[PDB]
Amino acid sequence: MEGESSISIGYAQSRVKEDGYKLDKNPRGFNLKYRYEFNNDWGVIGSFAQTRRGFEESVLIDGDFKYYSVTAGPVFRINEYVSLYGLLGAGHGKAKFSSIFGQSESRSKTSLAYGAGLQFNPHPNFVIDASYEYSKLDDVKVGTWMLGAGYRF
Ligand SMILES: O=S(=O)(O)OC[C@H]1O[C@@](COS(=O)(=O)O)(O[C@H]2O[C@H](COS(=O)(=O)O)[C@@H](OS(=O)(=O)O)[C@H](OS(=O)(=O)O)[C@H]2OS(=O)(=O)O)[C@@H](OS(=O)(=O)O)[C@@H]1OS(=O)(=O)O
Ligand SMILES: CCCCCCCCOCCOCCOCCOCCO
Repeated sequence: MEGESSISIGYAQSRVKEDGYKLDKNPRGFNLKYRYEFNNDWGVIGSFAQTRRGFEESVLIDGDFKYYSVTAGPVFRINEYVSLYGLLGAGHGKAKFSSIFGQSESRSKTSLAYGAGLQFNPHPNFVIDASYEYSKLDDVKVGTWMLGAGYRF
Protein backbone atom coordinates (compact mmCIF):
# COMPACT_ATOMS: atom_id res chain seq x y z
CA MET A 1 0.00 0.00 0.00
CA GLU A 2 1.65 3.17 1.30
CA GLY A 3 5.42 3.13 0.89
CA GLU A 4 5.79 0.14 -1.42
CA SER A 5 8.73 0.06 -3.82
CA SER A 6 8.86 -2.14 -6.91
CA ILE A 7 12.03 -2.90 -8.83
CA SER A 8 12.03 -4.69 -12.17
CA ILE A 9 14.49 -5.64 -14.89
CA GLY A 10 13.43 -6.60 -18.36
CA TYR A 11 14.22 -7.24 -21.98
CA ALA A 12 13.90 -4.32 -24.39
CA GLN A 13 13.77 -4.29 -28.20
CA SER A 14 13.63 -1.33 -30.59
CA ARG A 15 12.36 -0.92 -34.13
CA VAL A 16 14.33 1.89 -35.73
CA LYS A 17 13.01 3.48 -38.91
CA GLU A 18 14.10 6.31 -41.16
CA ASP A 19 12.40 7.34 -44.42
CA GLY A 20 10.50 4.07 -44.73
CA TYR A 21 13.47 1.81 -44.02
CA LYS A 22 14.05 -0.25 -40.88
CA LEU A 23 17.48 -0.92 -39.36
CA ASP A 24 18.26 -4.67 -39.36
CA LYS A 25 18.43 -6.47 -37.05
CA ASN A 26 16.48 -4.79 -34.25
CA PRO A 27 18.53 -3.23 -31.45
CA ARG A 28 18.07 -5.17 -28.22
CA GLY A 29 18.95 -4.50 -24.60
CA PHE A 30 17.29 -4.00 -21.24
CA ASN A 31 14.98 -1.85 -19.14
CA LEU A 32 15.15 -1.12 -15.41
CA LYS A 33 12.13 0.35 -13.67
CA TYR A 34 11.77 1.62 -10.12
CA ARG A 35 8.36 2.51 -8.67
CA TYR A 36 7.36 4.07 -5.38
CA GLU A 37 3.75 4.19 -4.19
CA PHE A 38 2.79 7.12 -1.96
CA ASN A 39 -0.45 5.38 -1.07
CA ASN A 40 -2.89 2.74 -2.33
CA ASP A 41 -3.81 4.91 -5.29
CA TRP A 42 -0.90 6.98 -6.66
CA GLY A 43 2.84 6.64 -7.11
CA VAL A 44 5.75 7.64 -9.30
CA ILE A 45 7.76 5.49 -11.63
CA GLY A 46 11.16 5.92 -13.28
CA SER A 47 12.63 4.02 -16.20
CA PHE A 48 16.01 3.60 -17.86
CA ALA A 49 16.17 1.69 -21.12
CA GLN A 50 18.95 0.88 -23.56
CA THR A 51 19.07 -1.09 -26.79
CA ARG A 52 22.01 -1.73 -29.09
CA ARG A 53 22.89 -3.33 -32.37
CA GLY A 54 26.51 -3.81 -33.48
CA PHE A 55 27.93 -4.60 -36.91
CA GLU A 56 31.35 -5.77 -38.11
CA GLU A 57 33.07 -6.87 -41.30
CA SER A 58 36.29 -8.82 -41.28
CA VAL A 59 38.75 -10.77 -43.39
CA LEU A 60 37.63 -4.39 -41.32
CA ILE A 61 34.73 -2.05 -40.57
CA ASP A 62 32.57 -1.80 -37.47
CA GLY A 63 29.72 0.27 -36.18
CA ASP A 64 27.02 0.21 -33.61
CA PHE A 65 23.70 1.81 -33.00
CA LYS A 66 22.65 2.64 -29.46
CA TYR A 67 19.49 4.15 -28.00
CA TYR A 68 18.90 4.90 -24.36
CA SER A 69 16.25 6.80 -22.46
CA VAL A 70 15.45 8.12 -19.02
CA THR A 71 11.74 8.67 -18.40
CA ALA A 72 9.38 9.13 -15.46
CA GLY A 73 5.73 9.64 -14.67
CA PRO A 74 2.73 9.02 -12.42
CA VAL A 75 1.51 5.48 -11.88
CA PHE A 76 -2.03 4.75 -10.73
CA ARG A 77 -3.10 1.52 -9.03
CA ILE A 78 -6.46 0.11 -10.09
CA ASN A 79 -6.49 -2.78 -7.60
CA GLU A 80 -4.15 -5.31 -6.01
CA TYR A 81 -3.29 -6.84 -9.41
CA VAL A 82 -2.95 -4.02 -11.93
CA SER A 83 -1.53 -0.49 -12.22
CA LEU A 84 -1.13 1.79 -15.27
CA TYR A 85 1.39 4.52 -15.99
CA GLY A 86 2.54 7.15 -18.47
CA LEU A 87 6.12 8.30 -18.94
CA LEU A 88 7.89 11.34 -20.30
CA GLY A 89 11.59 11.97 -20.59
CA ALA A 90 14.54 12.03 -22.95
CA GLY A 91 15.83 9.58 -25.52
CA HIS A 92 19.30 9.67 -27.05
CA GLY A 93 20.19 7.88 -30.29
CA LYS A 94 23.71 7.31 -31.60
CA ALA A 95 25.21 5.64 -34.63
CA LYS A 96 28.98 5.15 -34.50
CA PHE A 97 31.22 4.07 -37.35
CA SER A 98 34.87 3.10 -37.59
CA SER A 99 37.20 1.43 -40.06
CA ILE A 100 40.85 0.52 -40.54
CA PHE A 101 41.07 3.39 -43.02
CA GLY A 102 40.96 5.73 -40.03
CA GLN A 103 37.34 6.88 -40.04
CA SER A 104 35.94 7.21 -36.55
CA GLU A 105 32.72 9.23 -36.55
CA SER A 106 29.21 9.28 -35.15
CA ARG A 107 25.79 10.85 -35.55
CA SER A 108 23.58 11.43 -32.50
CA LYS A 109 20.48 13.23 -31.33
CA THR A 110 18.64 13.79 -28.08
CA SER A 111 14.88 14.38 -28.14
CA LEU A 112 11.76 13.75 -26.06
CA ALA A 113 10.75 10.17 -25.27
CA TYR A 114 7.16 9.21 -24.54
CA GLY A 115 5.92 6.05 -22.91
CA ALA A 116 3.03 4.11 -21.46
CA GLY A 117 2.83 0.85 -19.56
CA LEU A 118 1.39 -1.36 -16.89
CA GLN A 119 2.43 -3.43 -13.94
CA PHE A 120 0.77 -6.71 -12.98
CA ASN A 121 1.15 -8.15 -9.47
CA PRO A 122 0.26 -11.86 -9.55
CA HIS A 123 1.13 -11.87 -5.85
CA PRO A 124 1.71 -8.78 -3.72
CA ASN A 125 5.49 -9.36 -3.73
CA PHE A 126 5.99 -9.93 -7.46
CA VAL A 127 5.89 -7.66 -10.48
CA ILE A 128 5.53 -8.18 -14.20
CA ASP A 129 6.06 -4.93 -16.12
CA ALA A 130 5.38 -4.15 -19.77
CA SER A 131 5.69 -0.86 -21.59
CA TYR A 132 6.16 0.89 -24.90
CA GLU A 133 8.21 3.98 -25.62
CA TYR A 134 8.60 6.18 -28.68
CA SER A 135 11.12 8.80 -29.56
CA LYS A 136 11.64 10.79 -32.78
CA LEU A 137 15.24 11.83 -33.31
CA ASP A 138 15.24 14.15 -36.32
CA ASP A 139 13.90 11.87 -39.06
CA VAL A 140 14.73 8.63 -37.19
CA LYS A 141 11.86 6.99 -35.31
CA VAL A 142 12.59 4.64 -32.44
CA GLY A 143 9.82 2.48 -30.98
CA THR A 144 10.79 0.31 -28.01
CA TRP A 145 8.92 -2.53 -26.32
CA MET A 146 9.93 -3.67 -22.83
CA LEU A 147 8.92 -6.72 -20.80
CA GLY A 148 10.32 -7.23 -17.33
CA ALA A 149 9.82 -8.75 -13.90
CA GLY A 150 10.88 -8.11 -10.34
CA TYR A 151 9.89 -7.64 -6.75
CA ARG A 152 7.66 -5.41 -4.66
CA PHE A 153 8.40 -4.72 -1.00
O1 LIG B 1 35.38 11.28 -26.67
S1 LIG B 1 35.80 11.23 -25.11
O2 LIG B 1 37.39 11.25 -24.92
O3 LIG B 1 35.10 12.50 -24.38
O4 LIG B 1 35.20 9.86 -24.31
C1 LIG B 1 33.80 9.58 -24.33
C2 LIG B 1 33.21 8.14 -24.31
O5 LIG B 1 31.78 8.02 -24.24
C3 LIG B 1 31.26 7.92 -25.49
C4 LIG B 1 30.32 6.86 -25.53
O6 LIG B 1 29.62 6.65 -26.71
S2 LIG B 1 29.56 5.20 -27.50
O7 LIG B 1 30.96 4.63 -27.96
O8 LIG B 1 28.73 5.40 -28.72
O9 LIG B 1 28.82 4.19 -26.54
O10 LIG B 1 30.62 9.15 -25.90
C5 LIG B 1 29.82 9.60 -24.82
O11 LIG B 1 30.28 10.34 -24.16
C6 LIG B 1 30.75 11.64 -24.96
C7 LIG B 1 31.63 12.58 -24.08
O12 LIG B 1 30.86 13.41 -23.27
S3 LIG B 1 31.39 14.15 -21.88
O13 LIG B 1 30.20 14.46 -20.85
O14 LIG B 1 32.37 15.33 -22.34
O15 LIG B 1 32.27 13.22 -21.35
C8 LIG B 1 29.58 12.42 -25.76
O16 LIG B 1 30.28 13.29 -26.58
S4 LIG B 1 30.12 14.89 -26.53
O17 LIG B 1 28.60 15.16 -26.37
O18 LIG B 1 30.91 15.39 -25.28
O19 LIG B 1 30.71 15.60 -27.78
C9 LIG B 1 28.89 11.76 -26.28
O20 LIG B 1 27.76 12.30 -26.78
S5 LIG B 1 27.27 12.03 -28.29
O21 LIG B 1 26.60 10.65 -28.28
O22 LIG B 1 28.41 12.00 -29.32
O23 LIG B 1 26.15 12.97 -28.59
C10 LIG B 1 28.48 10.35 -25.42
O24 LIG B 1 27.80 9.43 -26.19
S6 LIG B 1 26.54 8.63 -25.57
O25 LIG B 1 25.54 9.67 -25.11
O26 LIG B 1 27.04 7.70 -24.46
O27 LIG B 1 25.96 7.71 -26.66
C11 LIG B 1 32.40 7.80 -26.42
O28 LIG B 1 32.76 9.00 -26.99
S7 LIG B 1 32.60 9.25 -28.55
O29 LIG B 1 33.04 8.01 -29.37
O30 LIG B 1 33.25 10.59 -29.01
O31 LIG B 1 31.12 9.43 -28.80
C12 LIG B 1 33.43 7.28 -25.47
O32 LIG B 1 33.29 5.92 -25.22
S8 LIG B 1 34.29 4.96 -26.08
O33 LIG B 1 33.98 3.42 -25.73
O34 LIG B 1 35.75 5.45 -25.70
O35 LIG B 1 34.12 5.21 -27.62
C1 LIG C 1 19.51 2.28 -31.94
C2 LIG C 1 18.99 3.64 -32.38
C3 LIG C 1 19.89 4.29 -33.42
C4 LIG C 1 19.42 5.70 -33.71
C5 LIG C 1 20.47 6.58 -34.39
C6 LIG C 1 19.88 7.98 -34.58
C7 LIG C 1 20.86 9.05 -35.04
C8 LIG C 1 20.21 10.40 -34.76
O1 LIG C 1 20.00 11.19 -35.91
C9 LIG C 1 20.69 10.72 -37.04
C10 LIG C 1 19.90 11.07 -38.31
O2 LIG C 1 20.63 10.65 -39.44
C11 LIG C 1 21.54 9.61 -39.15
C12 LIG C 1 21.24 8.39 -40.01
O3 LIG C 1 21.69 7.22 -39.34
C13 LIG C 1 20.92 6.07 -39.64
C14 LIG C 1 20.23 5.54 -38.38
O4 LIG C 1 18.95 5.04 -38.70
C15 LIG C 1 18.98 3.79 -39.35
C16 LIG C 1 17.58 3.38 -39.79
O5 LIG C 1 17.63 2.76 -41.05
